[PDB]
Amino acid sequence: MALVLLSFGVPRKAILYPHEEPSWSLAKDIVFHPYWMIFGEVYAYEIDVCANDSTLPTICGPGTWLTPFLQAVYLFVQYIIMVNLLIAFFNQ
Amino acid sequence: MALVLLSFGVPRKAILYPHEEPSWSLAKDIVFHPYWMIFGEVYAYEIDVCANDSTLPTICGPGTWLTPFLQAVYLFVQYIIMVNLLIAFFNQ
Ligand SMILES: CCCCCCCC/C=C/CCCCCCCC(=O)O[C@@H](COC(=O)CCCCCCCCCCCCCCC)COP(=O)([O-])OCC[N+](C)(C)C
Ligand SMILES: CCCCCCCC/C=C/CCCCCCCC(=O)O[C@@H](COC(=O)CCCCCCCCCCCCCCC)COP(=O)([O-])OCC[N+](C)(C)C
Ligand SMILES: CCCCCCCC/C=C/CCCCCCCC(=O)O[C@@H](COC(=O)CCCCCCCCCCCCCCC)COP(=O)([O-])OCC[N+](C)(C)C
Ligand SMILES: CCCCCCCC/C=C/CCCCCCCC(=O)O[C@@H](COC(=O)CCCCCCCCCCCCCCC)COP(=O)([O-])OCC[N+](C)(C)C
Ligand SMILES: CCCCCCCC/C=C\CCCCCCCC(=O)O[C@@H](COC(=O)CCCCCCCCCCCCCCC)COP(=O)([O-])OCC[N+](C)(C)C
Ligand SMILES: CCCCCCCC/C=C\CCCCCCCC(=O)O[C@@H](COC(=O)CCCCCCCCCCCCCCC)COP(=O)([O-])OCC[N+](C)(C)C
Ligand SMILES: C[C@@H]1CC[C@@]2(OC1)O[C@H]1C[C@H]3[C@@H]4CC=C5C[C@@H](OCCC(CO)CO)CC[C@]5(C)[C@H]4CC[C@]3(C)[C@H]1[C@@H]2C
Ligand SMILES: C[C@@H]1CC[C@@]2(OC1)O[C@H]1C[C@H]3[C@@H]4CC=C5C[C@@H](OCCC(CO)CO)CC[C@]5(C)[C@H]4CC[C@]3(C)[C@H]1[C@@H]2C
Ligand SMILES: [Ca+2]
Repeated sequence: MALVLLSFGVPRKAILYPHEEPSWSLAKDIVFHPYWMIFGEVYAYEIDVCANDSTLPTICGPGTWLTPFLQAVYLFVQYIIMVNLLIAFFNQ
Repeated sequence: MALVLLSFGVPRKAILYPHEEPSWSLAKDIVFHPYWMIFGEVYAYEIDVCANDSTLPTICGPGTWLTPFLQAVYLFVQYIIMVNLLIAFFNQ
């Protein structure tokens, strides 16, 4: 469940913030939001940052149409496959 | 789980945005929010768009009182029937 988190957090922080000098924030923001997604916080007004309902209208740029797909793939793994593999673990 | 998504996404985008010329946005918005609902994002201030607490006070029009019902029916299927059919699948 932590590979999948960084499988998703590294492409997204790369696709959305493509001017980042080296920083320690690149160690939180590849791990931060993808962890709070496991608990149902979808950051729905930060998907599709080019949309009109966005809290992030400044992050709109080339390639930022890819993150809705990556996240679709992400939660299907982190909320349906894997977090319900735990449930089946404990129950058995 | 993808019929139910479009069983719901097509009536809602038809009932709420009834002036839409042909567009590629009609291929996202019939699939977008009904997918993030499966993960607990209810878009609670976008149900009942005619209400006073709405983020969508401009979408108020004829027929838009139907979407709270469709969505009630939707999540009962996509969060109680079907997403707990997975759980029972994996556990067994
Ligand atoms: C043994 C079992 C292992 C356990 C797990 C591994 C250990 C956990 C590892 C975590 C990675 C390390 C994170 C800290 C990195 C330094 C951050 C920093 O310096 O600045 C940050 C500040 O913000 C913070 O310091 C907040 C604390 C970090 C968030 C922790 C997330 C935990 C949830 C996820 C955990 C799941 C991990 C999933 C696996 C990958 C950001 O930079 P800044 O610019 O200073 O901030 C902006 C400030 N400003 C606006 C005023 C300008
Ligand atoms: C399923 C039933 C539902 C309907 C289906 C219908 C299918 C028909 C689909 C048709 C897609 C092609 C038409 C869109 C292109 C028009 C141009 C455009 O808007 O470009 C946008 C890019 O947006 C994209 O490129 C959109 C994503 C394209 C791929 C679609 C998924 C592949 C099919 C599924 C397979 C997936 C694999 C699954 C893996 C498991 C750019 O515009 P913007 O976003 O505003 O950003 C630019 C902003 N800026 C200029 C300031 C920087
Ligand atoms: C093998 C397994 C199959 C997997 C599933 C099938 C594949 C997935 C199918 C996907 C349908 C195709 C979607 C893209 C269509 C083109 C969008 C476009 O061009 O414009 C859109 C841009 O926004 C985007 O491009 C965002 C990318 C799509 C979001 C996908 C959501 C995933 C969740 C659902 C996944 C579950 C699917 C459930 C089944 C139905 C919007 O229009 P615009 O005007 O260009 O943008 C506004 C910008 N402006 C405000 C600045 C003006
Ligand atoms: C359950 C226990 C709780 C209580 C029960 C009590 C029951 C009593 C029921 C009473 C219903 C009638 C009262 C309202 C009619 C007055 C007109 C009105 O307000 O219209 C509004 C529409 O809103 C409606 O039409 C409301 C929904 C009507 C159907 C009721 C549900 C069916 C019963 C249940 C079975 C379901 C089947 C289940 C399937 C599985 C219009 O006003 P607006 O919304 O502002 O939109 C207009 C905006 N505009 C003017 C700008 C365009
Ligand atoms: C049956 C299933 C079929 C679906 C399969 C996928 C088929 C579709 C594949 C690819 C779709 C590519 C076209 C969509 C983007 C168009 C808009 C655009 O360029 O937006 C932005 C940049 O966008 C880029 O720079 C994207 C560059 C090409 C794709 C990058 C790699 C992703 C694909 C890797 C492969 C993934 C394969 C995944 C396989 C699972 C900005 O817009 P612009 O236009 O650049 O400039 C401004 C606007 N203007 C110039 C108009 C004024
Ligand atoms: C025991 C079970 C009982 C329940 C069963 C259902 C029974 C109840 C059935 C139907 C309720 C219809 C009345 C409610 C709407 C009134 C308000 C209204 O018109 O709002 C808006 C438009 O609304 C429309 O234009 C709706 C037109 C009629 C219904 C459309 C088909 C939906 C029902 C299909 C069948 C579904 C069957 C489902 C069965 C599972 C706007 O208001 P207006 O007034 O038009 O204009 C403005 C306001 N003014 C003029 C006042 C200034
Ligand atoms: C198997 C896993 C693959 C992924 C991964 O774990 C192992 O690989 C690790 C490598 C790490 C980076 C290494 C070095 C630096 C340089 C530093 O520079 C401070 C400069 C300045 C600040 O202002 C000083 O003043 C910033 C942090 C950064 C980029 C690391 C980020 C986290 C990364 C990407 C880790 C990531 C989680
Ligand atoms: C079994 C399932 C039943 C439902 C469904 O899947 C199969 O049936 C599909 C038919 C699709 C539409 C067909 C043609 C177009 C025309 C295009 O026109 C671009 C015009 C302009 C843009 O500005 C060019 O410049 C816009 C998209 C649209 C309306 C499709 C949307 C998605 C739809 C509704 C699909 C939907 C998910
Ligand atoms: Ca939740």
